[PDB]
Amino acid sequence: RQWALEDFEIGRPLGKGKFGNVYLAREKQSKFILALKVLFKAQLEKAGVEHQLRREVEIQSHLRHPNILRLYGYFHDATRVYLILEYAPLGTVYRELQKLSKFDEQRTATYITELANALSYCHSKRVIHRDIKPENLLLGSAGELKIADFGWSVGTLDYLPPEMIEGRMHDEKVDLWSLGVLCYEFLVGKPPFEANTYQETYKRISRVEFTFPDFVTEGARDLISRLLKHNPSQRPMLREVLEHPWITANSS
Ligand SMILES: Cc1cc(Cn2cc(-c3c(Cl)cnc4nc(-c5cn(C)nc5C)[nH]c34)cn2)no1
Repeated sequence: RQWALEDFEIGRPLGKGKFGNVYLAREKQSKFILALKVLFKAQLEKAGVEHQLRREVEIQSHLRHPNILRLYGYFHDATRVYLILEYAPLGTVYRELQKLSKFDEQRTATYITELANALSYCHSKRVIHRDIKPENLLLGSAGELKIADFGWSVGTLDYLPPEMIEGRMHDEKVDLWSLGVLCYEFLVGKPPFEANTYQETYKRISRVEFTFPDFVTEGARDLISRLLKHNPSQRPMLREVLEHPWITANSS
């Protein structure tokens, strides 16, 4: 289908930054509510990285999973490019983590399970999302977790694996790492490697240096230690993750 800007009525801005902005949009002749991520070619030619975007569009267009934000279609005028995305009713995991300060183990273990199912789906298609962080985690009408953008899929350091930040070439286990980083943050409120400088964060991720606050339970600490280790090969498969005792005992 061929789209134009004059097919959508533009509404409330949901998010800013990254040389583009998303507005809550309702299409006119069927009243469909969707999110319209609007990037500008001027700022994108200066970035000069349509490369992964055209791929990300292709990546996300035919990805059909209930825990992945569906991308409907693309179109553009001269100066800007529109990505027509599914609308997430309940917002981001980021702001909700911001408000609750921390998640109790049930909301956390549930969030992990949904991520794994979405990743096991992406891993079934040899897709690696790389940039998994709370900012691109969204919530559906039922409040289900939904993975968002794949612009950096096939910088900001905190969720990137040791092998990835150093130069050795990734594999799909880099999401197992990111999963481990997410689980920690959900329970603590902060990333395991969060630092004050890039050069310093880089070291902590490289030496794998993190410590558990005293309120994080034993079963929790176990799963995080298995996911967040230097050697990718001995990291669990998403199967082993879902069937983790602590995951099973708290997920729903
Ligand atoms: C460029 C660029 C990236 C972003 C990040 N961003 C994504 C959203 C977003 C998307 Cl893609 C889809 N559905 C959303 N629903 C919300 C939302 C709902 N509530 C109640 N509050 C918010 C926020 N955000 C969505 C927003 N930002 N922005 O520009």
